[PDB]
Amino acid sequence: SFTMHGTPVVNQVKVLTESNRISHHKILAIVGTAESNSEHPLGTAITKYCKQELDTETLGTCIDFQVVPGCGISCKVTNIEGLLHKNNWNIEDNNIKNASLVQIDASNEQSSTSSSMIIDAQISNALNAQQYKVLIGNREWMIRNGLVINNDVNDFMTEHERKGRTAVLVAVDDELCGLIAIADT
Ligand SMILES: Nc1ncnc2c1ncn2[C@@H]1O[C@H](COP(=O)(O)OP(=O)(O)OP(=O)(O)O)[C@@H](O)[C@H]1O
Repeated sequence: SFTMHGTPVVNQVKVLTESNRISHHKILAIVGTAESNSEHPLGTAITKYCKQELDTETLGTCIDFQVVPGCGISCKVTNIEGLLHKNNWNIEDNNIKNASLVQIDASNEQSSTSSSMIIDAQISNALNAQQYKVLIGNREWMIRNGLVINNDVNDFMTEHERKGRTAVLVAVDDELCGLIAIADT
């Protein structure tokens, strides 16, 4: 029992990774299938925009998220080979080894070390259980994810904010894929 009355509606989309990685139709598919499995108030407008395009309802498979209030969210979304089912426990930290392993005799010989247990155990899991790193929202995480922002998308962005609407970006596997304009209903 809580509020959800300030409803958002998706109003314009533009692409940035054109010809290089992902196209507009796969962009709206991966955002709409991610928000089909999330619990957010805003990105679910793209869930409908996708569901109404696909004419199917049966969209969204497993997600491994990291969420923030106001600043957007990040996750790993599968469907392409999700038939393995992943181990996801604390995995953004879950370390193979907090020590040397490329050439120990040249770099800090503390120990004997493990060389197969836990090492590769998460990488070979993901490389068979094929998956996709995606994030969406705000503007500061769009900076912090190692990306570059251009003066034309910024002139397009602040303009929707000047018009008093909701103005956000979408990133994928350390690339910028595109941007979204949204309004209130
Ligand atoms: N699924 C989501 N994906 C990305 N960003 C999201 C998501 N849900 C919310 N946001 C972020 O929320 C920000 C807007 O915050 P705002 O305070 O307007 O929302 P709200 O908290 O729902 O509003 P209200 O003040 O009515 O509670 C956007 O810039 C957007 O990035």
